[PDB]
Amino acid sequence: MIKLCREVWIEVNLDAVKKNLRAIRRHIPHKSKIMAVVKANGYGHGSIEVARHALEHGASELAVASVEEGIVLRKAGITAPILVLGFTSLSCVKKSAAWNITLSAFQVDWMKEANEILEKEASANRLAIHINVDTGMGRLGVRTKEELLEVVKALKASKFLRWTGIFTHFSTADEPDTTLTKLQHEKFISFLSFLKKQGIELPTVHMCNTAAAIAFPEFSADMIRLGIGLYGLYPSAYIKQLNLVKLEPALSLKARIAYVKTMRTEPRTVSYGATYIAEPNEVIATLPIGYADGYSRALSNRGFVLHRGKRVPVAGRVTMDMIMVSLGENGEGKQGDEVVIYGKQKGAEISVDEVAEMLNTINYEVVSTLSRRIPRFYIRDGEIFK
Amino acid sequence: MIKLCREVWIEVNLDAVKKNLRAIRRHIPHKSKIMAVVKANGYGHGSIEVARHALEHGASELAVASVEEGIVLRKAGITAPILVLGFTSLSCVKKSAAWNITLSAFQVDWMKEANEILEKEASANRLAIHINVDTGMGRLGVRTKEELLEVVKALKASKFLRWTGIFTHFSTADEPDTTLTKLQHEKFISFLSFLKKQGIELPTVHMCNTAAAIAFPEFSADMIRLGIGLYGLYPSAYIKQLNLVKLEPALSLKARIAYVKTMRTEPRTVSYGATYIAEPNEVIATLPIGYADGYSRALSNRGFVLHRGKRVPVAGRVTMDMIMVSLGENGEGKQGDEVVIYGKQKGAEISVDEVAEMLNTINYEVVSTLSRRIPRFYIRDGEIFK
Ligand SMILES: *Cc1c(COP(=O)(O)O)cnc(C)c1O
Ligand SMILES: *Cc1c(COP(=O)(O)O)cnc(C)c1O
Ligand SMILES: [Cl-]
Ligand SMILES: [Cl-]
Ligand SMILES: [Mg+2]
Ligand SMILES: [Mg+2]
Ligand SMILES: [Mg+2]
Repeated sequence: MIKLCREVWIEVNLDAVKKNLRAIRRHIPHKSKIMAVVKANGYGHGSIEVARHALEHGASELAVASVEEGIVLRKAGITAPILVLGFTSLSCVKKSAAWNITLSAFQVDWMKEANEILEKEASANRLAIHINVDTGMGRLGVRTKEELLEVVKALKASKFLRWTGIFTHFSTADEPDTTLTKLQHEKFISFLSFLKKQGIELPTVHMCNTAAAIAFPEFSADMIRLGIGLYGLYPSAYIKQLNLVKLEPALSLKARIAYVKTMRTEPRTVSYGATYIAEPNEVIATLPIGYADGYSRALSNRGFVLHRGKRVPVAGRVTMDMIMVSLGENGEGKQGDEVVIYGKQKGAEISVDEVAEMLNTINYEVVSTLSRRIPRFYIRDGEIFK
Repeated sequence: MIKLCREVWIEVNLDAVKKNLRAIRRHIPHKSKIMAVVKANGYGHGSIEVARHALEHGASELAVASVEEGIVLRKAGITAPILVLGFTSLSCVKKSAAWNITLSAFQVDWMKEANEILEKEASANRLAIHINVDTGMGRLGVRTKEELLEVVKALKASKFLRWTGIFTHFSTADEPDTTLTKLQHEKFISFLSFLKKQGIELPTVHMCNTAAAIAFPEFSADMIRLGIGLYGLYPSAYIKQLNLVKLEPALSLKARIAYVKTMRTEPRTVSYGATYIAEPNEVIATLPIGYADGYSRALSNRGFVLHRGKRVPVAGRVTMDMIMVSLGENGEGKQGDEVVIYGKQKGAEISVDEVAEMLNTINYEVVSTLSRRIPRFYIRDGEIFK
């Protein structure tokens, strides 16, 4: 059984991750590759072990937010292609080439200056580059056909750079009204056919996120980018309710009860602000998780955890490192009992989606804000490690 | 200047931290020591460098959330007392004793069992213990004077344990109604008096947090626990309004613009959900911070950042790693320009307190949820380092 000083931990089930990959693989066209998106520390699941498992069970490339995230994976021994999705400063062009990291760019000047850096160097390898086409997300990427062609010509003329992909991003593919998504797809195809008409051969084309891979598998082209779905979470209720792919949540968040007491004596005030007053016979359990772990303070007097298969409420405010929950007047319970904060216990469940609804946010945020001070354990073939 | 691949960072001004410690030292009784509270990675500031600086400029001891947090500080070469404020499992008693980490406890059985473990392992070090008295926070601690007396006796009969402190925590010391705080104080003093009448000599007594230290310096006893104030942030508007001590905020959060564009062509939708539509001559700047950094998704179409001394609004939804802001029609801004996300720029300021207000939370949560993937730089004697 796990031995911790501070008894709060994450369990990431890699069997579930395998099934999720397999479910998406079985759904999109046979020829289409999967790029596993493991940015923000694997959406809080741990980038390294999730990347490793994915590359073994259906994924061939990885995506991250930064060169630094890519370097973490390289240091763990991962050799698969790694794409940086955001902007990389020219000060890191040399480093990205040394570490065989693929960068996103979309500007003539960036291609030319990056090529110039490498030229000046004893550079025995070309830096791989994907071009980002902005078809409506309005975040990064080139937005016109004429500028796309100039960027492609600059990249091709840059002998120390190598074009290995071209992509766009869907901003509303998880929504019931598909009008903007169809316009984005049409625009992306039109830019690509424009390049082909110039005599240009296209590298790897990718455009789908989890939502579009599920709702528009016909858009999978050479490769999709599997994010939220890898972790067994749906990009929106609408996509989940389409019932096209069965995903299993990989993450659970657990703790052990640190102390249990009956509130016999006065004051029966609980936690900061004394916003909660216990009954004389009420049992309060203290748990070693708080808002610095990523357990939102807005769950003060609102959240629930699972203990012995039942939902028990957060009592009073969430503090930085601890919460208190009521086991009721008696609330049978002992120091050391296991509680589930996110996940399943007996027949009961508090899903990350339910937590996100309560907080008016999305499951993406709930998992990707889990602090690195919570240790992560991994389940593979029904056994636990790491 | 700073060179990053992903151009987002934190600056922690240790000159301000020094000035904050000095203002509390000058306010509380000369004889009272200061325990600097550096759990949760130094309230997201970085525990090591804040602890080192505090100990050079007035603090005598440190507090953390867990043994693991205390061990990080020992490994940094720190020799000062380190108290674990929360519950430590008996599985870590051996380890805590070896690293000279002080644990809080408050139950007879825990004391007796911890002593037995250390006996059985022929521990070359005694374990330092503080006793937590729960006088109304309802989180951890012993709640009756009779119970307290049995805990003390058990600790004292435990030759492998060493009593070095006794404390309580105020749940409402930062509020205008002082009734609860005065009742806690009175109860604490009554419990301590009970022990003395038994002839017990008291170790180091501490009860004040930042709030009580400012509003009730006469309760400073042998030592206070300086947390939020160390970082130049007040525990509540009310305490700040008392105007008794001058604190300077130590943390700022900055980025450089990753890309700038005029939204000449359609569609002019920005970010997920297409919740924002730009004008044809409107300038949109993209920044490498997002909600997995701890920049709340609830700032979507609401937050502000500083660019060239002026507030510019978040446009559309916050994404996992990036945000977009509007520089307005024909607005001036270039890739590489520095933006301040939390802090000051030219005449302007977006304080952590103002962000916390926007989000209906408190400054403690805003700073302590800043992801460790943001690098921290430190300013000391006016110059940067890491
Ligand atoms: C984060 C991200 C993804 C993965 O998206 P999911 O919605 O999680 O599947 C794909 N593409 C881009 C450009 C991203 O930023
Ligand atoms: C975190 C903490 C402190 C520091 O409190 P501030 O409000 O930040 O000054 C003091 N005491 C205890 C018991 C704590 O957990
Ligand atoms: Cl993008
Ligand atoms: Cl407490
Ligand atoms: Mg973190
Ligand atoms: Mg004075
Ligand atoms: Mg948060």
